Amino acid sequence: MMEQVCDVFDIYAICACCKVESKNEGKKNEVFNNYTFRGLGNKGVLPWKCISLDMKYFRAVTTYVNESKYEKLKYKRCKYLNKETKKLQNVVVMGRTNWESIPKKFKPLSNRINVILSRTLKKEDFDEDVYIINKVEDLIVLLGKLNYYKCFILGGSVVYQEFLEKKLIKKIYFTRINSTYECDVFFPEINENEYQIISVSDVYTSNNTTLDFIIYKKTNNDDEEEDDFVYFNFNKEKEEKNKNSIHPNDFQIYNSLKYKYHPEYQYLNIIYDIMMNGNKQSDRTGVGVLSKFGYIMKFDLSQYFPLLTTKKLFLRGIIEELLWFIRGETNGNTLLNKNVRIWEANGTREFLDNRKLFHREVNDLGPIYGFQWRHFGAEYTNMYDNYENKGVDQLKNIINLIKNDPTSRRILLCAWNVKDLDQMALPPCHILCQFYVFDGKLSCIMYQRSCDLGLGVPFNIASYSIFTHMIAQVCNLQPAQFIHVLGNAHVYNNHIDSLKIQLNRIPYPFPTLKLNPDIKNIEDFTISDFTIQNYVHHEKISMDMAA
Amino acid sequence: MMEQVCDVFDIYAICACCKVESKNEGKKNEVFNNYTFRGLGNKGVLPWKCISLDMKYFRAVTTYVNESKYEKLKYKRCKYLKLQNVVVMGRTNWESIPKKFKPLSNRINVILSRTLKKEDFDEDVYIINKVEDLIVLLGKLNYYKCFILGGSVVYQEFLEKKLIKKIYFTRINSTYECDVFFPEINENEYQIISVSDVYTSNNTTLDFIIYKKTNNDDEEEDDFVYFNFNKEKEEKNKNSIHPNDFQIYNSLKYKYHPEYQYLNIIYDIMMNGNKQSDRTGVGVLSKFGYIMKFDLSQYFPLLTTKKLFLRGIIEELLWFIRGETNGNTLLNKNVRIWEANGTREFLDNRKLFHREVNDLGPIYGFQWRHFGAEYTNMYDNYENKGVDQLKNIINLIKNDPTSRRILLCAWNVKDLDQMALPPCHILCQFYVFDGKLSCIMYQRSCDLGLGVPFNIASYSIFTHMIAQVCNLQPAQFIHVLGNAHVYNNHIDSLKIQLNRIPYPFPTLKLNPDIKNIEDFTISDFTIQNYVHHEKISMDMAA
Ligand SMILES: NC(=O)C1=CN([C@@H]2O[C@H](COP(=O)(O)OP(=O)(O)OC[C@H]3O[C@@H](n4cnc5c(N)ncnc54)[C@H](OP(=O)(O)O)[C@@H]3O)[C@@H](O)[C@H]2O)C=CC1
Ligand SMILES: NC(=O)C1=CN([C@@H]2O[C@H](COP(=O)(O)OP(=O)(O)OC[C@H]3O[C@@H](n4cnc5c(N)ncnc54)[C@H](OP(=O)(O)O)[C@@H]3O)[C@@H](O)[C@H]2O)C=CC1
Ligand SMILES: O=c1ccn([C@H]2C[C@H](O)[C@@H](COP(=O)(O)O)O2)c(=O)[nH]1
Ligand SMILES: O=c1ccn([C@H]2C[C@H](O)[C@@H](COP(=O)(O)O)O2)c(=O)[nH]1
Ligand SMILES: CCc1nc(N)nc(N)c1-c1ccc(Cl)cc1
Ligand SMILES: CCc1nc(N)nc(N)c1-c1ccc(Cl)cc1
Repeated sequence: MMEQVCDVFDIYAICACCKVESKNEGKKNEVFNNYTFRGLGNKGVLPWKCISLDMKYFRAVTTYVNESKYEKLKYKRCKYLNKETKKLQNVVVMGRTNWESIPKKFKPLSNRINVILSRTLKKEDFDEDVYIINKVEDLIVLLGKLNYYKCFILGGSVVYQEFLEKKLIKKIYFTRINSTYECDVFFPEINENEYQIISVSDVYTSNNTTLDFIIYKKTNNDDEEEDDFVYFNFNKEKEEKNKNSIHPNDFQIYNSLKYKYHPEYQYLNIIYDIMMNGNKQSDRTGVGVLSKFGYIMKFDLSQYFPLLTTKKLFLRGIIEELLWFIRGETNGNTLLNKNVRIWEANGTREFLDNRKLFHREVNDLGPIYGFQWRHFGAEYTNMYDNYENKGVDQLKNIINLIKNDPTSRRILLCAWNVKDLDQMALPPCHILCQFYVFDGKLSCIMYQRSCDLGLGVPFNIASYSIFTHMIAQVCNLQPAQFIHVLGNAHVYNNHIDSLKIQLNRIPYPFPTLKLNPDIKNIEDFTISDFTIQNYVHHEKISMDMAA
Repeated sequence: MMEQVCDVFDIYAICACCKVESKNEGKKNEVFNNYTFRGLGNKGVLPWKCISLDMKYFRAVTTYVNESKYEKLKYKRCKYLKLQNVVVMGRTNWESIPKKFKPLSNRINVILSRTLKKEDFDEDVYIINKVEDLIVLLGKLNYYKCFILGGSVVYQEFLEKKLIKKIYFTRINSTYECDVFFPEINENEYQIISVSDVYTSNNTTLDFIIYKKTNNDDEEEDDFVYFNFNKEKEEKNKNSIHPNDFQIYNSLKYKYHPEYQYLNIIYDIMMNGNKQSDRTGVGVLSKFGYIMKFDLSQYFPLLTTKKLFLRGIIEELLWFIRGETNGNTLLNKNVRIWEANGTREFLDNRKLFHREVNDLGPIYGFQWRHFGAEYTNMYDNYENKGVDQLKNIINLIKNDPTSRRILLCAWNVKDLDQMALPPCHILCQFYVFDGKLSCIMYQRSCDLGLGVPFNIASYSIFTHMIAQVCNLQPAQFIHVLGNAHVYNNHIDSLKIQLNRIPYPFPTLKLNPDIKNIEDFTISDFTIQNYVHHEKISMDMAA
């Protein structure tokens, strides 16, 4: 073989990039890609004030060392140099401009061997314990003479540019700051053919912005308790049911990722599990699906708003549906007048007649969600009736229980009214919501009996995450977790090709949801009280590509 | 000497033991322990006809080899004195193996004996005269691992001479006639390191456990550490629960036994649960949202780390099916599950001043058979009133098996205040695929210590019942927990329970003649081969 310099001396690059203030030349239908995150700095300093989580991450990565692994690292390097043979520390290299941006109390960077690249400055110009080098090659010379774990290139742009340039980077620890700031310096555009993403972290919120961490890798080129594992799997199937009908070769990017910790993967992995292990069934006359039974997803609303990023989604419609529910409405015309067609097909003359609702007016969806939420138990008449003080106002009741009896285990909202089922345009999919309160934080579990993974679920996750935010707010609580329990989870065969494409896309840090803070009652929300900020997503996809 | 013979030459023991019958009692024991499983053979052959899974397991283990790991041992071995494994058995044992299957293929067969014509068999079939002579035969061969296949006499000698590093023990959870037994294993000398998943093979459940002698690439490895840079150092309640008390639990490497889905939740709630003085002043540790799945086709999930009785919960189930709400019916059968919820004082505090004692209101049974009807009293005739959900789900399962609307719901929002108390088991949803029925039950409130164990058994039984009257085979029972909690008063008992190793699960047998959900009677249910640890009082309050 022919050892590569970056491999022998373990040279890595670590950075943090925000989005750049681009000029809206006429289309807000912005096209997003990895290059969306490229802002490095502005006016000699970072573009942002303080994002402490990234600092913590930066410090942890650049200071972490594994002494037990060094003995191996040393041998490799000496062998490479043909020179067969104080806590261990990592080396950090940075441009002069980067060095000058660091506050005096933080330089030199603690527990790290600091190296600075410069031409205009010499060792005499520095009081600190640091190594000065005037050219990339000197670093390689220095590294061959030092005892260190790993080497991290900290920037700036010029420094990144030349290192990536000479392919002296083994991996790029890239922090994606999902917010926009003014920038004058940028990270070099990464050659998609020279570097591939191999891992994505969980998403977090720090100093009013979400962010995640991804890793780019450079293109290709007791043991007795380990056998017990092999024995215990003596009775496993070599393959997966639909493997031959799906072909893993199609999920190259998806399978090539080592660490998939981004929350969106809970959704993506379920899609994958169903495609590979789902049972073939025939739900509605003709149409076919792949199905599984029993899944659970958890989204941390305090850290992000889980709006899928591997495809484009709009929320105006589902928000109006939600306000429609809250108003206790069952009149489909209200949504149609706002150009929301979610329920249009379930309210036609033909659809109603086939549900045996011959005496139901067009678009009168019957005692569905809204009616059940505000009047469960009342006798449904028509969509124009005034059901004031009729039935059980569940909504009002759960809000009251959350405010005065937070530890109660009976805080549930249920739409599955067994008596009214046949009067509904169709039985509800979202059976119930149960709330949980701890230390001023509100969590919600929603049980879905039937789940269309390809089309519905994406919207369903958003609907209830927003609802949890709304309920938390009017009860003076902070949103915590939104827990989605899936009963019959299916993938329509018509969606397969589209989901294959989606599964090979890498998620972007999630966006955030902002609610007008003045709203103190669940019934006072209007469409303009909701704001989805920093939504970065891939190209929209039609689940079924029929034409 | 830091390590001895067994560790040096890697000598393992592999066996399969069934339970033994006694001319004293039938199939019901009083006390159970690891020695419960000790049946090795009967009249020169195995106690049982055929258990193909154990045969498959035995074969897979005795033949498996990892050549890229050999020299690691070879080095250590010599530094003391197609790669295959070595198998040692007694003559009597060798005599039982059939001709066509003898000698054991792909393995180095050795026969410990005293009177064997070493010239009557090929040289590929080694023979030793004494236990301590095997160490000599190993120092000359190229083998990966050495497996002692018995028999009883052989095991005994090897165990006494402490030449056993590990014991791959198959627990056959059924009884047979035996005349030979496995030597009682000294717990002080050996400890269970791993327990597999539970299986059913040839009409018996069994699992595999591993005994261990008490000794008393990197690229993405660092990346793993970086992604955990924000993870909490210690566990929320470490100090209060003290993980050191769970030595056995923590000492187990592989915990694949289904009972661990339950046990792990207990552990997770203890270690990470949120302290909440929820109700009555009584404290609890709570978490939100868990899911357990049990394979009813392979076993009945009746907890074995403690003793559980089922007559009570079966009668409750039949009571639900009859659509009853009369607490007295149960009390007169000494089923007191609902007694506290039906007293004058409890009803009055529920504001049910006009409700008769033990008249629980429109609860489970009423909703199951009459959802929507107007509840009057527990004695009224409700025939043809309200929606009969039970009848409907059964018809849906039979006539429209792929329906995604097969739900049985007890949470009738309109009747909640009229019930002695709102249902904990909100609903059941069914799934039918390839002649198999699965069930999901969503529980809003879960008392991990007392309730959940019974809840699991209760709905597993119900799944079997529905499946049978629909001519389907039961598949999975899926348990979804909402507010999952451990009462503080149960903590010490659960600590004890968490350190007990599960036994292979029992099986449930229903009278096969019952084909209508309403025709079941208490005598139609039987639990078989229930092996369990001694009962535990969750509330140790004397
Ligand atoms: N968010 C993030 O992850 C990062 C943000 N930044 C930001 O970007 C800005 C700095 O980036 P940038 O302007 O490109 O400056 P750099 O930090 O990259 O420094 C460039 C300078 O360093 C020296 N240098 C670089 N290469 C060599 C070489 N081969 N030989 C000798 N000397 C060399 C020279 O200094 P000299 O003049 O002495 O000759 C040169 O002018 C700051 O605003 C900073 O806050 C930077 C890195 C990461
Ligand atoms: N379920 C399971 O996992 C197992 C079941 N079994 C069952 O148990 C029965 C066999 O056990 P068992 O009756 O004890 O007979 P064994 O298989 O243990 O063989 C005993 C005989 O082997 C030779 N032998 C054993 N130890 C020594 C020694 N130290 N030195 C010299 N020779 C030795 C002697 O034969 P010789 O007469 O030539 O002197 C001795 O009489 C069978 O019915 C079999 O099916 C056995 C093992 C495992
Ligand atoms: O909010 C919703 C509403 C519907 N569906 C899907 C699930 C099923 O694919 C179909 C409804 O069919 P039934 O389960 O009612 O048969 O719509 C969702 O995923 N989310
Ligand atoms: O079948 C049952 C019935 C009750 N409980 C428990 C859960 C709660 O600890 C208590 C009911 O109290 P509330 O959740 O209603 O407050 O009983 C179970 O675990 N299983
Ligand atoms: C804490 C910011 C930060 N986060 C990440 N992920 N990478 C980096 N390279 C830096 C960084 C930028 C400039 C200097 Cl001068 C030092 C470090
Ligand atoms: C397949 C039975 C089996 N299963 C297990 N788990 N262990 C064993 N030691 C044997 C066994 C019994 C008698 C002979 Cl002669 C050979 C092997």
